[PDB]
Amino acid sequence: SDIAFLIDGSGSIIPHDFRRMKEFVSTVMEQLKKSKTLFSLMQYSEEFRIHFTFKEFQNNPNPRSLVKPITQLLGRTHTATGIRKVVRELFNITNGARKNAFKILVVITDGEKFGDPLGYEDVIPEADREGVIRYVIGVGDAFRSEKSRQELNTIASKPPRDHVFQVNNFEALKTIQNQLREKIFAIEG
Amino acid sequence: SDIAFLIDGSGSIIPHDFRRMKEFVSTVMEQLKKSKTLFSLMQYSEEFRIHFTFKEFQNNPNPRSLVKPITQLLGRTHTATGIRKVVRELFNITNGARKNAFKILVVITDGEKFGDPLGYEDVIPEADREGVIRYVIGVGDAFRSEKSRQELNTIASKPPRDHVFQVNNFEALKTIQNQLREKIFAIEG
Repeated sequence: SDIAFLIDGSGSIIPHDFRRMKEFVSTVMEQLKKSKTLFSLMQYSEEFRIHFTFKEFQNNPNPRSLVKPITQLLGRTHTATGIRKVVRELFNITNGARKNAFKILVVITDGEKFGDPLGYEDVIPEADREGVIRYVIGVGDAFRSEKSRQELNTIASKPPRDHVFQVNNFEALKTIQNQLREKIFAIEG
Repeated sequence: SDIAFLIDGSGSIIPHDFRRMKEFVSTVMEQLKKSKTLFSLMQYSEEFRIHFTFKEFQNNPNPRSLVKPITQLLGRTHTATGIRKVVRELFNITNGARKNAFKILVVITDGEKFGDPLGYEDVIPEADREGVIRYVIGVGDAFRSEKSRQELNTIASKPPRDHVFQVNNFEALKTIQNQLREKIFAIEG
């Protein structure tokens, strides 16, 4: 499986919480490790950081060492342009993406889209055609309404039930850690 | 007619050349002002400006007035975003835009679209939908290739040779007033 992450780095995430998010990531890529997996990382705000590629991952397969030096971007929440990039750059053959492989994307964000030139309507479709599986994690009191959560469903594969996870704070991501790990295995064996 | 102008305030355009452009815009409005005709102007860069809407123009239908106060923006070139913005906003109902009227857009540019999230694919489609006619003026050296010309052939309506004007510099826009003007009359009487 070609597995890629998209981490929210906007300015509303505090330095200690930005730090817990990074540990979650490192821990999970370990649990999901298998002799044929590849991981990829990208954080977004208004800027867009490609930390490691699938082909670079297989150059230094160290979840933890690779995740360690990552510093926060601090901008605004442009989630669609991010999704755009995951799809057009990371699942690109030149960046080591494998042809007969699965494509799973885990999206973690502590907020609603804002001041993004693109709409989810401009990106999802490209996402489905390329056959990408999206899981969504909505952290904080942002996705607190029968409304903002309505963003999570829009981002995520269907049925919405199985692809969305929302947790009250960054320190609680540990709770959904286990149930995620598994959904991701039923796609292969 | 719902006639609207998309002008390029790229800091690639020297003030006077930007003055001439501004000058050019006023004359065509005056030369084309029928009775039931309405006008709107926006200046686009990395930033975008709603200089005035149809709704306004009919309660001060004076080209020399409105055009006069415009201030250049200098950022980079986001054409596509600009396009999407015309169709989505200028051409909206609360903006003077009348439903039973012809929609006509005149774009003026200095170079190729640089650092823009959206593509023409992102926006061309939705432009045909509500049926906006597009006529593009391209200025100078920037568009003297077989590849730049392409970008011009793209923002136009079909056929492209009757929707495209590839002028040589700001002075030289005075050369196409008749044409641009006569093309826009023929489709109303």
